[PDB]
Amino acid sequence: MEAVKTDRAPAAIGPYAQAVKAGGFVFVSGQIPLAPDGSLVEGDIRVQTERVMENLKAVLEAAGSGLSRVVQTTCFLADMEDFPGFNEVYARYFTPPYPARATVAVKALPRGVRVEVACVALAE
Amino acid sequence: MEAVKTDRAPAAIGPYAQAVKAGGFVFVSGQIPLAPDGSLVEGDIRVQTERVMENLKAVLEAAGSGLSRVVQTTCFLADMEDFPGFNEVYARYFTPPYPARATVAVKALPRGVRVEVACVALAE
Amino acid sequence: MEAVKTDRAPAAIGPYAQAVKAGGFVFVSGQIPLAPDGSLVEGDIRVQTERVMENLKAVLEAAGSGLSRVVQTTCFLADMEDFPGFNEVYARYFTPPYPARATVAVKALPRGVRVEVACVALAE
Repeated sequence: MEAVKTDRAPAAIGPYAQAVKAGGFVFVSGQIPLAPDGSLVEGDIRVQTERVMENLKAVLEAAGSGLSRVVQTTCFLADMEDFPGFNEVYARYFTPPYPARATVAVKALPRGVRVEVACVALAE
Repeated sequence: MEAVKTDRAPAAIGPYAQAVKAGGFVFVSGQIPLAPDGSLVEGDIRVQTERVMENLKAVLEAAGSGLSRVVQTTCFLADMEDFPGFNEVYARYFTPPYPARATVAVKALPRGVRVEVACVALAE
Repeated sequence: MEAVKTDRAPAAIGPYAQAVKAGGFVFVSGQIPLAPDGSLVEGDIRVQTERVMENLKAVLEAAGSGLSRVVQTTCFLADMEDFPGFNEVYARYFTPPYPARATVAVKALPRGVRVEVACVALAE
């Protein structure tokens, strides 16, 4: 069990790690639209989702894994209306065999953001 | 890694797999009230939860696993008033040792459905 | 695959187990502010979050692990405003390397509660 640390994604300031390596898997914390320097990337679903995706990418690689190794993702949206644009961008970063997915619209997300994505992947 | 593909459950049309086998586990995508052909199955929770259950059964089986091997489920409902009905049907398909569970009411689910359930089971 | 059972945490009355030991991990059910006897602990986030933590703790120990072995947690809040209080009490129980975390605000939780935390830990 070892924490994943990288300045390529938003720093984990608080009681959590960007990701954890354990038992053969990598557990990545929910990711939101924040550039590495903490700033809040704003825009429609497409813009925010892209930032979310890059963070995942950064966290996974830093852990010696990657997007192609993600087996499960949990996607929370602020509004189901935003699904299409979210899916279109989501489609860009994942590859066959795609990960198992669960998507739901929640009441609200950290910092009024529109999308948060957490996932689990295989390590190496 | 291996994507699970069965026609006895809604086909995964998009950037995801009905489920993926990896690290000794099976990660099943959130299942909703849809018959294998893709059609919406309407009705109260019981009718919908039964469809979701059948879908899980089909996917898990195709992965060379099953309902008795499920260790965790993430249950999302569109309204907590529906828990009683949901739980009733749910108890039919699971067996001791029962899966660990987390249940919540969310703002909205895919295609206006009222129940979505994702799970993790042991591969055989 | 083995279910975890303990009196130091709300008994699992239903189709689920407080936790399941499988494939090297411990899958813990979503815990809410219920004292072991089944009564509801009421108050602000701090008071309820604390019961939840104590619950998680009792279950993980009964499983053969602990709060220090937790790699992932899914935290559901009823109101996002409650986050700070929840985070302040969350930080008391977890230790570096902290778990991967995903936090979101949902429409409602079991029994009108304001916090539900589920997690996955390494078995010892």
